[PDB]
Amino acid sequence: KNPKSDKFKVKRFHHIEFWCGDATNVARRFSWGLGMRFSAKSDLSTGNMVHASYLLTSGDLRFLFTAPYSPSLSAGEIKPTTTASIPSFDHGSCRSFFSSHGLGVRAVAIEVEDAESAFSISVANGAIPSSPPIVLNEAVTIAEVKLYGDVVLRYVSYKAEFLPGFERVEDASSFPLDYGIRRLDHAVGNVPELGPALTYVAGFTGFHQFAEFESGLNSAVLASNDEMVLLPINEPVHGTKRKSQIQTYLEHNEGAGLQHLALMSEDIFRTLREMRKRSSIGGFDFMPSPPPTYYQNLKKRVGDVLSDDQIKECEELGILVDRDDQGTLLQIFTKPLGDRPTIFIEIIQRVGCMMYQSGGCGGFGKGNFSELFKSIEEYEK
Amino acid sequence: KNPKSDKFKVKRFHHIEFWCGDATNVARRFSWGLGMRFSAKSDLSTGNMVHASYLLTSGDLRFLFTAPYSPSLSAGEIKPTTTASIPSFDHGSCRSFFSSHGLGVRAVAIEVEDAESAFSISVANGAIPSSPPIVLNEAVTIAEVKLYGDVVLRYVSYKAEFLPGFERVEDASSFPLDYGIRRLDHAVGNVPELGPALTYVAGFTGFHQFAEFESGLNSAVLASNDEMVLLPINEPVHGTKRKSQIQTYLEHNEGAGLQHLALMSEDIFRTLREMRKRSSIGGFDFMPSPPPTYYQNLKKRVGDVLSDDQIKECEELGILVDRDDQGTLLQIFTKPLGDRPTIFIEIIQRVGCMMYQSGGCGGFGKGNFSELFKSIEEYEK
Ligand SMILES: Cc1c(C(=O)C2=C(O)CCCC2=O)ccc2c1c(=O)n(CC(=O)NCCOc1ccc3ccc4cccc5ccc1c3c45)c(=O)n2C
Ligand SMILES: Cc1c(C(=O)C2=C(O)CCCC2=O)ccc2c1c(=O)n(CC(=O)NCCOc1ccc3ccc4cccc5ccc1c3c45)c(=O)n2C
Ligand SMILES: [Co+2]
Ligand SMILES: [Co+2]
Repeated sequence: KNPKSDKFKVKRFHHIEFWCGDATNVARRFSWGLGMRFSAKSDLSTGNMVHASYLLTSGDLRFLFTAPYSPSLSAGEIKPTTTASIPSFDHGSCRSFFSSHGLGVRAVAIEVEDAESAFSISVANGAIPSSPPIVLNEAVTIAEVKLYGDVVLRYVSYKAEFLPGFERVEDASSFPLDYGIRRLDHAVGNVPELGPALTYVAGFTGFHQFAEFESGLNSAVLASNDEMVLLPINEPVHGTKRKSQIQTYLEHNEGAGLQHLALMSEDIFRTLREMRKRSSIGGFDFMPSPPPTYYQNLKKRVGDVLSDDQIKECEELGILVDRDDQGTLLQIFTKPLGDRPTIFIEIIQRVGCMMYQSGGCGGFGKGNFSELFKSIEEYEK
Repeated sequence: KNPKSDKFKVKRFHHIEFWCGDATNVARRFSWGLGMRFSAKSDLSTGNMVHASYLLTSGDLRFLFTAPYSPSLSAGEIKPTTTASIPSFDHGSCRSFFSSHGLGVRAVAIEVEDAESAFSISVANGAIPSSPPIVLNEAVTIAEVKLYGDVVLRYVSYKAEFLPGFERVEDASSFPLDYGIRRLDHAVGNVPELGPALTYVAGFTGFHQFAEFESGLNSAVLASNDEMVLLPINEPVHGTKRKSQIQTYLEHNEGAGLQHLALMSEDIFRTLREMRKRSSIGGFDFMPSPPPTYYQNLKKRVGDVLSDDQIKECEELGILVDRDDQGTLLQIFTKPLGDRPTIFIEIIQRVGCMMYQSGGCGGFGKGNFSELFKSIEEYEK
């Protein structure tokens, strides 16, 4: 059931912004590890005396990395005279965020029809305002409300090229890396209490609960009208034999925040071949692979969707498989992206639900918690 | 002239420590960009609840990257019960350093015969103490005094494997990258006033002024007895037509600090081939290459040291060449390592002064300021 109750017109995920200590080093690491091209910049070389911001792209996926300069460079500016390209940026907020949480996502940005109306409707329906609508070069409007923790939901709307004041990157510095990643599928938050978090976000967005089918968590998914903006939220389950990874997250993150980004690949086999080649030479590491019993058990579960060879290809790459009533999910998880056991990445590809493919086809892999446990037991033997 | 006036026995450069916001991302970027292997770690997985520290090595070059965890993880510890492997580490100091200066060098570490005596003699001779001698696992002693700005000179001495509490890295995560870099040749600081900085450091070390032969700077080099520890220091020259890069550094760094690290390569041609291949795929960028007139002028200057082909190889890679009365220097400079126009790297190789090669053979390339200017004028034509 989908009541299509969005209180304003939402289009697609637009970008994800990381708040960093040094944007250059994080952006270069991510570019190589994920196969994303340097696409745009806003920094001292573009006249921005406030923050350094570098944009990476792969298909429609946009990752923005931002760090503050010394406040002394902009000490004579006021908001009316700012050289910042992102007017919501604040030195103190950024330093406080990073000192509290370490490297992580500050903004989950969605494109909307009218960012001013989305902001107004959101706040009228309980959203805590974070940054008011600001019109950039009479061309783009940006506004921000609190999502959870210190993560904001950023609304962006365009009259008619990322943001004004950003410059396209010199193609000598823009190597055309591409490992197959194409868009953000979903963005997942960890909170201490799922109920109040769901009520708050669904309250100001009108997003509905997305249909699904002790492992340490309870979760639910909020979805826009066409179910292409997907925002799962997790809470810990306390008292388990194995400590909840959600609780570990909350401890090391100093509270609620974004847990993982799920990145859709148009060819998850190529993406994982390319990412795994680079794990130990600057890229990203992956979770330990499931035992071979897991891949023998795949024949009975998805043998009508994947051939034996395609199943063997999943086994070589450590890919997990889950199934809905409508489709099939291929997924895999990285180790944490930075020092703290907090944020990580998921690579996914979805099979089925052709109408275009409907959002969320095959679910989110919750069936893989039980399958992994069974598989671990069976391999013990 | 070398009076050999060291007030304590100094051996060689031991390591360089960067203070980071996220050590993982900086270390992975540097590993790929410079061809350094992940060699050791001290972090949550080794029981360190205080800081994440990752060691990269290439030959005898040791780069350490350290970032603080949430203080909450160690809030019950005191110094007698600390799980930090580097007892001088302090959360507040590290966050303050990084917020003030951005990514940069906190510690220039030299190995000495006895770190406790070096500390005591240094402080008796004017050094400002930063961290007192602490004996680690009855095996290593570490002590720190102020060098310039918020950079410390760290003394390390060994009774008889980096530091106790560090663990060797799993060789699955330890890819054997190597682009030819072999050791730290020199480490250069920028200060507002050269005179007082020289008097202070030479005062507590006994290091002597190393012999040499308007560009925006005055410089001098302090050297240990065998001239293998080399510490140049720069001050700006004000009022020049082109603003001093030293003054720009001081402004963007919020004061004095480490300007560049010069890394000796055993094969600078291979090192630059490998580094330039990776510049736009996560590595380091290099300064703009000098015009071809510079390389035509090399025949008259070093045609007795480099063949035409070896000169052409310098031209393909953008390598600079300078000459002393004793030897020849091949050098090249990276663009800044992070967001701010502050710290950068120099790659060097020295030719001549065979006895082993004496320290500082061929100088530091000061002749290349004038040669570059002449070369730029000639290419204008
Ligand atoms: C995240 C996820 C999903 C998922 O998408 C999802 C949604 O979209 C919405 C619905 C709810 C939900 O779940 C589905 C299936 C998953 C997983 C998943 O995450 N996982 C495994 C894991 O645990 N991944 C994170 C691992 O965390 C850590 C990794 C590495 C470390 C290394 C050293 C460490 C040292 C000290 C403490 C540490 C704590 C946590 C550490 C860690 C520590 C899995 O198996 N399935 C099968
Ligand atoms: C450093 C050095 C040595 C050297 O070893 C040395 C010693 O060992 C001890 C004795 C004193 C000394 O000198 C020798 C020769 C050098 C150089 C050297 O450094 N150079 C060129 C340059 O300038 N390298 C740093 C470039 O800084 C910047 C690079 C890139 C940017 C990009 C964007 C920017 C935007 C805005 C502001 C910026 C400010 C500064 C920016 C910058 C800015 C050179 O040519 N020779 C020839
Ligand atoms: Co997911
Ligand atoms: Co130098």
